[PDB]
Amino acid sequence: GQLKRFSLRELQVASDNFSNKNILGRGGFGKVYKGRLADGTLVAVKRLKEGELQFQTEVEMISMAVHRNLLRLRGFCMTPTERLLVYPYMANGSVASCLRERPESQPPLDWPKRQRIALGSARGLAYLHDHCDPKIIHRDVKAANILLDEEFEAVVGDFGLAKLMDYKDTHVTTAVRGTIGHIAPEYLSTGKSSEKTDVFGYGVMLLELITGQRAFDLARLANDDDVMLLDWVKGLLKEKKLEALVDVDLQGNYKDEEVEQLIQVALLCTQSSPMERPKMSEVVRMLEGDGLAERWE
Ligand SMILES: Nc1ncnc2c1ncn2[C@@H]1O[C@H](COP(=O)(O)OP(=O)(O)NP(=O)(O)O)[C@@H](O)[C@H]1O
Repeated sequence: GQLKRFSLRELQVASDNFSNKNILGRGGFGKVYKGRLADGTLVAVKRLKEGELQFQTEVEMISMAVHRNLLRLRGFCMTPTERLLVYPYMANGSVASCLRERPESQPPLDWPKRQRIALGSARGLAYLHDHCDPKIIHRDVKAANILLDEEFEAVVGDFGLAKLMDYKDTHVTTAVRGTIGHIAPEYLSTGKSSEKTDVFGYGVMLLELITGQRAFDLARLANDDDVMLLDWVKGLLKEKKLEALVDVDLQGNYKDEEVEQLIQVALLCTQSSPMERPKMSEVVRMLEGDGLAERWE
């Protein structure tokens, strides 16, 4: 059949009565917990703690959107109290973590793994926008929200802010949330989200993969550096040298032209004009080889 009906308790224990040394982090609608299941499976679970109904959309999503580069929901928990969402635990955690951390001294993401990540994730997003009945606007595209499987393939996760369109091509009016780093200018400006605001987010996601930096960082301010990742990088055209901009942890890897390629893509996706941004399928194409050299003026 599919779609697992769970009973709070039989997942309090799976989370070892939940809290404490089981917190992968404070989520968007509560907290994320790593538990097991009776048979064996590592799951991560979302717990809610106090309008919304944001829950029921994340639940019947499964029934409208499935794809190997999209986190598949394992199951949920209702209860006339608070509610829960259970996704597979992801072997290698977020792209954020793998860049932001790591533990003891675990290794960094090499450049070709970063290229795969950009590709799969765009593939997952392209599918959301183009091959789903109501189109699905994700609304939280960022490195923290791209998860990695055991083979380090990207899966797009956390569908907390996802919206179902229809409403033709444009527009989904709804209040601005997420963090400052990944919000499109028109979005904050006009309170409207759309596929092109995902594109912007995805293009900032790439800047993170390439630089290793957060999108909005006071530590850069602590210097004479831009608080805004995009701004910082555009310290490219001027001050020559990727080198300084490219993630220090890479040294060994990448060929100049490799990175320049991804950057152009990131740049194309974060243009202030939504109309000139690529569609994600165009993005995939370019990651796939088709039509980047001329995409710009
Ligand atoms: N299925 C999963 N497997 C492994 N780790 C997960 C899973 N789901 C979420 N996480 C982790 O939960 C931690 C918190 O992420 P999350 O709280 O969902 O993002 P967020 O709070 O909404 N945005 P941000 O503040 O930028 O982290 C992350 O560091 C993820 O690594």
